[PDB]
Amino acid sequence: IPVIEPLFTKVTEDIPGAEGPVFDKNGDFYIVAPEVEVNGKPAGEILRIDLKTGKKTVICKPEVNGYGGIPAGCQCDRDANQLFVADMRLGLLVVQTDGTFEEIAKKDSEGRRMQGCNDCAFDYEGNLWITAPAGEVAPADYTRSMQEKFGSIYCFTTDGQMIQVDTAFQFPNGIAVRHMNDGRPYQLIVAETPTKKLWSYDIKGPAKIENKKVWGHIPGTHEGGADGMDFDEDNNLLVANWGSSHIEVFGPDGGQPKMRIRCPFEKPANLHFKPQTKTIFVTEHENNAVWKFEWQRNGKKQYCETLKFGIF
Ligand SMILES: [Ca+2]
Ligand SMILES: [Ca+2]
Repeated sequence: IPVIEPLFTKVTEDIPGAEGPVFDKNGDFYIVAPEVEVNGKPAGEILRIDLKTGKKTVICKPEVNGYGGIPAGCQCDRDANQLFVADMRLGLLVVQTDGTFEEIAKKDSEGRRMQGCNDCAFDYEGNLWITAPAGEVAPADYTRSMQEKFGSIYCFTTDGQMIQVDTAFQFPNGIAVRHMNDGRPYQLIVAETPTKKLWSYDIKGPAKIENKKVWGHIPGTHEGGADGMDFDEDNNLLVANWGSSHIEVFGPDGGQPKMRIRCPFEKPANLHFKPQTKTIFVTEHENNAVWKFEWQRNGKKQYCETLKFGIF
């Protein structure tokens, strides 16, 4: 498998468990610090990063009734400049740029207790696909599916329903949606970290997924595996292989990576393209920092880059 070694440029440093890199509608950059804790208790943070200086600004430090959050993944909204944040302790959160936030759900559409989330991905229809590797949200005791298969997948629909679409995963992590050239969502990719697998489903409609399949295989026997992911404009899936020192590049049909990207660190966690560019921002847990490098082409437009009233 061909490996490239692009130049990685330092963006910012010292962010415990640096995760969920994301750009909002105004081009501002955000990162979440899930592993920040106070007195042994979760006290996760959501930060804005000044790309010109690397200076960090904590805009939100979510907590619900004394229970601190563990924000781990983000997606920017289209109709409003707000962030949808997967929180390992609080479920799904909607965070405004002013730092205020709201907890989306304590229970799912079936009345079942909500599970802590890790990452999410908006499809072009506005539906949010979320991975939930943690156990029940606070106030319940914190648990995570690294050893046992109790990780679930959710779809937070346009009509405000939090629907569980699948369960029994051993730490569902990264997640992405593949669209047809005309914009129709048709495939969901879900990373299952410890098992070194990438799972796929056919998206038949909002919160409707069928034909679960082992779509891709993540290299290595190291502890870790597929973490964050995103598609480039040609629908190549770039996957952060935590603990392998590489970002795997899968072709449209999956299977084995068709290319690997060597990182100057052992633990790449998550990534995100800068709108209209080939620039990919990467967070890593060896140094707990954020970097950037140039990929071969532009990223696939995120939902926040599309237009609700666009003609084409
Ligand atoms: Ca993750
Ligand atoms: Ca991303």
